[PDB]
Amino acid sequence: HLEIPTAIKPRDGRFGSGPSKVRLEQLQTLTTTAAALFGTSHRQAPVKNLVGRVRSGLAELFSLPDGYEVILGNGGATAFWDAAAFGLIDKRSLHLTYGEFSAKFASAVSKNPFVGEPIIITSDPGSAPEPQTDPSVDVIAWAHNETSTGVAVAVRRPEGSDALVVIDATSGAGGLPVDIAETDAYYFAPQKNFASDGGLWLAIMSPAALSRIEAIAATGRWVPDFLSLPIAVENSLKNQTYNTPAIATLALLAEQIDWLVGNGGLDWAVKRTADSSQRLYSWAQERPYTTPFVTDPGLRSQVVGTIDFVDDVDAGTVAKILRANGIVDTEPYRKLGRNQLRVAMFPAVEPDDVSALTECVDWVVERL
Amino acid sequence: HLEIPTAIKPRDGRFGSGPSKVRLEQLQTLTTTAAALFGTSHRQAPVKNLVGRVRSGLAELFSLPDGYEVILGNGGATAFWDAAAFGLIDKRSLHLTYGEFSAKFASAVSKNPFVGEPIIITSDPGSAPEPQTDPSVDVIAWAHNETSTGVAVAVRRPEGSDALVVIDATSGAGGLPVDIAETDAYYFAPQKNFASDGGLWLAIMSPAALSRIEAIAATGRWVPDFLSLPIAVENSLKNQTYNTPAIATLALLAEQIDWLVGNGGLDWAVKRTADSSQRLYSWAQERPYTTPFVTDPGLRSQVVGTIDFVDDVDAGTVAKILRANGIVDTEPYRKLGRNQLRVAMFPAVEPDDVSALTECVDWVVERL
Ligand SMILES: Cc1ncc(COP(=O)(O)O)c(C=O)c1O
Ligand SMILES: Cc1ncc(COP(=O)(O)O)c(C=O)c1O
Repeated sequence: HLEIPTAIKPRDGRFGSGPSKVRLEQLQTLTTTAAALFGTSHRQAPVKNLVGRVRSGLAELFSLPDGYEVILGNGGATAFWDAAAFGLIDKRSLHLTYGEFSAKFASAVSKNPFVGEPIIITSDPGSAPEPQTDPSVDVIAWAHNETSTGVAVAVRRPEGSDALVVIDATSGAGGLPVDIAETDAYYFAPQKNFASDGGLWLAIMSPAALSRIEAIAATGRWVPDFLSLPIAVENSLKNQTYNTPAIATLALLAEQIDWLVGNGGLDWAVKRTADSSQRLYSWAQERPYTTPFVTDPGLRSQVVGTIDFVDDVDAGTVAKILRANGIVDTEPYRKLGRNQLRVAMFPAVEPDDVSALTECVDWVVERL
Repeated sequence: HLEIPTAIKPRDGRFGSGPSKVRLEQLQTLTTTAAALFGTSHRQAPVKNLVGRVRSGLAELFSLPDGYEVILGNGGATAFWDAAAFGLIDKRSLHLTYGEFSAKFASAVSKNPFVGEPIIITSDPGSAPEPQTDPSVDVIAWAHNETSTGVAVAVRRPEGSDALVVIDATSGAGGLPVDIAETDAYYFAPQKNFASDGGLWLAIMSPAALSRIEAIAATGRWVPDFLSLPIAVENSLKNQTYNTPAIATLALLAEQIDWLVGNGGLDWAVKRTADSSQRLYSWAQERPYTTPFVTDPGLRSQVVGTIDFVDDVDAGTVAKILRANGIVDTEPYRKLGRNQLRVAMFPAVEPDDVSALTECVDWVVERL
């Protein structure tokens, strides 16, 4: 057992990529300012107003253009994938795949017997293909941030895609820049940049997406009610979800949105994650035992940093020692199979704590 | 405005039937003994051990027979209906319907194109048909407690059913008696007797149900991954869910389970809800402007009490005045259309508060 000196440790040891650091004062709202909301009806004003705070707050944070709406429903982003397969894809989609999450949505669409066989454009993990389109598709899909690899991809409507742009922003939303007008469905869950819990999905949708949802419904295509985007939309527009949402999840999410907006909005959040990730990547470049997994700097995520270790330094051992010292969730994505650490740098994470983390890793490695 | 005197008011004004009263000392564990779990990985030991506590606690509380397992996944009970339609029903089901929730499961199954047309046995709201079977079905389904009507139904395996017994216990589980051996899937969500949040479903499953899930999967039947019972089972057995669960929901749930077990278990909870409900129904009988909606006393739920009001006393006005005085969520189920109050009496609700509620109703009614 190596005991890392307290003086060099981060103030908060949570570097997980979802769930992720929930701020002390943010968690504290659950027993204070939100306490009276708990255990009260999602069909009555107090909880509906909370949903309204979330919707209005996200609309401000993301500078929603006219006609865009915040849609929400239980289940988390994984549920949204199945909902989108039923409800947003008409005939066929094109997917970019370059890691666990981008691949899994494509796979979900491939198996779903209500839509066509998707075009899948792949790259190796640590890279990404360019956003692109095809004449045969009506949805083009990729991930803003591939949480498994630490790759961030530009969110721009490809030339000649006059198709809905459907973006998995689960780990990107709230920490990376975005022009929402380039998107038609920009979806996420609360447990990354929003510093809340899983079990709810949120989707910012364009008028084109909303009209598409309505059109697909009018074909008679079956969808299980729980995965129904039509039903989610009708409820969301009246500050509700189809079935009962978690009040804690909404409360923590509202507090984080308010904090982000109060600190200067998405531009502040992006500067923050830039500060943090600059510290991580500069350190990884400086040390001879580390290197960023992502070789193209233009793809290096500000919010999830994947740092490979050379052969003779065992990152698994480093992660274990960190964990035993209260510095947690630096293990790489469980399926990736590399000698690597993965470090989250969502806005709740203090840039100084990322600096501290790197000093802790140096201290450990010197003593292996 | 009528200002109800403080001296006659309940200590806690939450009488909603889901979400429902969350005890303060329970909520306070989020900021103390559970605080370090927030924002940490559901694929690492601390949160897995929390899931383990929920599963083992439920196994104790419900006296699970050998081979029964606690299965869980995101989405709430409404998600479970769709998962069950895909994953538990082989060819055909029989449903009893007698209110919103029992009817909604039947409707979900009717529309699902992967199974046959269900047999539906109906009664008027306020009543229920008898648990029963049919030679052409392989699942028999009803609700332990129909939250929309205040009707509780026996949970017994019908004679000749030698079919899976699939019971919607969303508002019954934890507050009504049950012999789990009479069931094959006894499912619920945390926001009623368990005094936690929505967005998670739990299902106690028999060996027969688990083998059925496996057999259906082995046919190659497609299911969206989010609604996959095979996947939920695989994860549940290793203290996980398919996708990211809410730590607050699990933490509040675990605390409530521990509280129930520590007080004497299900037997204690049932004595408590009997005490509360006796106060409500006896009051309703005593007053000339009230009567229990459910005329058969054997169907009168111990946990959700529906009290009709005579024409000349406007229960809507009563509910509004109660609400304005902090006594909330006594409105009847939004779709039922009756001059009625609906009062929840789950174990977190103190019996003396139900008595206080009745005194508050009398005080208001005398001044209308
Ligand atoms: C990019 C991405 N997409 C989808 C998911 C699935 O999220 P959830 O667990 O909320 O379903 C995740 C994992 O959290 C993710 O990082
Ligand atoms: C008996 C019953 N079944 C199903 C549901 C659906 O529950 P959820 O909102 O968790 O999907 C409810 C409503 O909460 C209910 O009372």
